[PDB]
Amino acid sequence: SSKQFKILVNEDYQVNVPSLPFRDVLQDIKYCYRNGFDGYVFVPEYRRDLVDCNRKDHYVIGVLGNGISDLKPVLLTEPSVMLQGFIVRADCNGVLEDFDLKIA
Amino acid sequence: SSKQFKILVNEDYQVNVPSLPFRDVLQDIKYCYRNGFDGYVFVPEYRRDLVDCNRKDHYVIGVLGNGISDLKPVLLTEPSVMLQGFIVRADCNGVLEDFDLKIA
Amino acid sequence: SSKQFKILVNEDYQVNVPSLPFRDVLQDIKYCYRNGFDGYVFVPEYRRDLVDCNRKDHYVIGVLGNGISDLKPVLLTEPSVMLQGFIVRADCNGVLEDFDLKIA
Amino acid sequence: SSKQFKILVNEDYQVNVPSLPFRDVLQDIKYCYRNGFDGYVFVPEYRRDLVDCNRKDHYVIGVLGNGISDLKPVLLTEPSVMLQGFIVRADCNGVLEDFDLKIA
Repeated sequence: SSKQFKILVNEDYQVNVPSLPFRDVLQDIKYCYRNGFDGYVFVPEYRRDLVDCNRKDHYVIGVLGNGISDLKPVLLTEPSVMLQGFIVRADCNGVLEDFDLKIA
Repeated sequence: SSKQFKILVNEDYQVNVPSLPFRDVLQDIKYCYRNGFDGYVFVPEYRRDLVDCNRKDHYVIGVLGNGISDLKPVLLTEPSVMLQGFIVRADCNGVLEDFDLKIA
Repeated sequence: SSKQFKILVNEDYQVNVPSLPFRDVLQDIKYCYRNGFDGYVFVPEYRRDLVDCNRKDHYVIGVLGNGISDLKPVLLTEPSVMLQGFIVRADCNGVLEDFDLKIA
Repeated sequence: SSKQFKILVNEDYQVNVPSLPFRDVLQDIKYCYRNGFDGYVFVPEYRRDLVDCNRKDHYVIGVLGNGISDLKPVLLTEPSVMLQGFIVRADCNGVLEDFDLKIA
């Protein structure tokens, strides 16, 4: 029903990340659910000002919900109180942490 | 390293809940990690207004962190940006949801 | 399915209103859906400051949702972005307005 | 006095939408009030970040007021506390919901 992943958590580094059309992010979420999140970092919602992006009308991976989190494409302006953070393509340093995630 | 639990999520009902000395909540967390959370509900932090308690100076079970969550005694006024919600003893209804938790 | 109602809208007057247990507000919602809202006023969420009650752990009628609104018991601290306002027992002045409502 | 409509509600998808001179939106509101809102979506005000347009000095259909809502041309910058959302021409999916609307 869900899967555990190790993901690098970025709470310190300003990053400029790629965004993609909705259907592309759906596909990349499915890829990462199968293969893991190497090449991505998790930015907690409370550090969202670390994330810059050139096409903010396009999407990044969102992590949403209570408990085991759902993954779905979101804008960086996503205002839901259930937003945990974003999983974005970046090569900065951080702290590897354990997540438990499912596809929305 | 962690354990999955099904916990009733309460986002609708006001609950008056017991708080306890810090050391007692530590023991209650261990018991619940072993035996499950029947009779408790998870109240997300954005609905902290739902939760009231007798002893402002005593603690409830806090759910903290990014990813798989840590369990630790917290005050109901805990301001940490890492606070996900509370697990409190209450008899109200809710929605059963999956959690992945570890002892802090 | 839903019903249209004329309801006095209060955007100006401070009101002290009764709050009730959840089950009681459910019954009051059903009564008002059958018989109308005379004796109540609608306070829009943007003037929620106008409403006070002596039991802040008890409920009033909430008006929520997009389009035809749902009616359900809420606390005066209800933070949902879907909250339109409250329907509360009060005898103040206001502007009579047309609503379209259904029971949640 | 008013009419009920089924309208696709969009809370998920970024939409680049046409904006028009004020007088043209007046006429489009009249047409849609007669013929329905097929091809349009309702974006709630709390997801106004989803909507972009080319001419930010030109207008879209605004949904305003307490209760049965008024339809009136607005800018996407519309600051009124009575703004419920926008009805905009867009291709995306959504959730069909019932509305009760009148022309301002």
